Amino acid sequence: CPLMVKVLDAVRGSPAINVAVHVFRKAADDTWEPFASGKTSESGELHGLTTEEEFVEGIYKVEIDTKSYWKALGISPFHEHAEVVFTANDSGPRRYTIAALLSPYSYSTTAVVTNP
Amino acid sequence: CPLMVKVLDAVRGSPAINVAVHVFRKAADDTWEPFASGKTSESGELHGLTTEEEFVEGIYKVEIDTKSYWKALGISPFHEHAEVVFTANDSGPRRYTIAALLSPYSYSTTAVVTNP
Amino acid sequence: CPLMVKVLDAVRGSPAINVAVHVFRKAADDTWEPFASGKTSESGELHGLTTEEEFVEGIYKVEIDTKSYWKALGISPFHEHAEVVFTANDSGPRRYTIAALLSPYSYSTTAVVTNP
Amino acid sequence: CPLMVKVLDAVRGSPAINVAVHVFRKAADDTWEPFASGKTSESGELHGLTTEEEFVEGIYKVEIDTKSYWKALGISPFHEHAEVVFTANDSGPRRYTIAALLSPYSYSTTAVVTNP
Ligand SMILES: Cc1ccc(C)c(OCCCC(C)(C)C(=O)O)c1
Ligand SMILES: Cc1ccc(C)c(OCCCC(C)(C)C(=O)O)c1
Ligand code: NA
Ligand code: NA
Repeated sequence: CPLMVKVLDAVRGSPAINVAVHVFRKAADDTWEPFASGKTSESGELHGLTTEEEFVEGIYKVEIDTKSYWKALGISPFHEHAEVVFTANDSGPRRYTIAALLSPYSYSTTAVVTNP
Repeated sequence: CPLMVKVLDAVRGSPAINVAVHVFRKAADDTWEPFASGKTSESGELHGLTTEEEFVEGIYKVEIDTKSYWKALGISPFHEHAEVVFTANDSGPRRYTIAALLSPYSYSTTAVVTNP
Repeated sequence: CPLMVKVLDAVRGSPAINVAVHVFRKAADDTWEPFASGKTSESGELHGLTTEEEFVEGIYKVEIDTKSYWKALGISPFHEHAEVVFTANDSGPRRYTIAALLSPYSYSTTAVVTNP
Repeated sequence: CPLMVKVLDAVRGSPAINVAVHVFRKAADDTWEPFASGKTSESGELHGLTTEEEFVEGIYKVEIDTKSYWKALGISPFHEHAEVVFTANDSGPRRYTIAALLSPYSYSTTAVVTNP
């Protein structure tokens, strides 16, 4: 699994379950092309977005749909979503974990990048 | 001031100085139109972005050019830039402070929304 | 002002108002001795804690009574309190800002250390 | 595993490896008694601190030795350590994950609490 996303909830002290995630890759014409999407499991984790073959060099945007997550829980949050934009695989294939920690008026993100 | 941006550096323990910040407003056709921009001051702050009359309800995106910031300090960064995407809502308090805390592989953002 | 504390609320998107803050200095016998304390203002800030003459090099601990803060808002919190433990060093810049961002199961803190 | 600790590094985009962790439990006399300690693995994780039997009701302090971690990498950090202080197992046994994200002048912590 070359790209994985994990999301925690800072209000409940739990995984953030059923969070929609959309990944885009910047195209030659500088627009964002849809690349992969899915939703986090009971453990807050989203596996299986892509494959080593398809996950080529590029600029990627991981959009985490925080608003829909909070509204589904009955909360009115500040942000529309949380974005993480980065160049990937520029020095050969790596494995990326994108982690986010959510609050209604705040979020944090970090990346773990490892070499297989 | 209806909209203020403040950026801090978690590696140096300082304001993030001379960081470029672009604000966009979402247009009816869902494209992002330029709205305001500037560079953070010696205190990491960017004031004067807009006025009450110009800052109407809507979806806004604040793009912080973190990559240039780190490169100017000789640090290899992960992100292309940081985004903060939010709805401005007249019901709520009048003044928005968007704060961001920068690290090379991570970032945190929060909103401080208050009445004078 | 050589030492300032600022506290924000990630659930409400506001300053954290009326939060008790205790500062301790580490004594030669490794116990923590009271040094200064106060309550955050309506802007989430606590000024006037100490003076240049009193704030000598050493190890300090800033305790923020997060549990009382959340309970006063009717929110069930995880932590007993938040701590920030650091060395004051005269080599470095003169002014220390300790900032904390509070959620019920999480918190973030950073230091902004600058010269006037 | 009723108590686990995970630590990431925001500068390197990696697990924080070989981080010393000390856990204390508040005693009847209000002093902090040593409870368990260990260090994070190659994956940034610390398992095996305690057992369901020994991990009784109490106020616990998880001290993460961030200074020793950064100094071992040649960096002079701001904080002495990162503390997480909380009441545990007050409503029966739970499983706690304590996560931290480290930068030289900043850290973040969150907790995941689950019911077995
Ligand atoms: C303290 C903090 C700040 C910011 C973020 C994004 C955090 O993310 C959760 C990391 C979870 C992890 C370690 C990847 C895991 O579950 O194995 C944590
Ligand atoms: C601990 C932490 C984590 C993440 C962020 C974004 C933080 O914001 C900095 C707040 C600075 C403030 C209060 C807006 C000011 O200087 O006026 C703080
Ligand atoms: Na290349
Ligand atoms: Na009980």
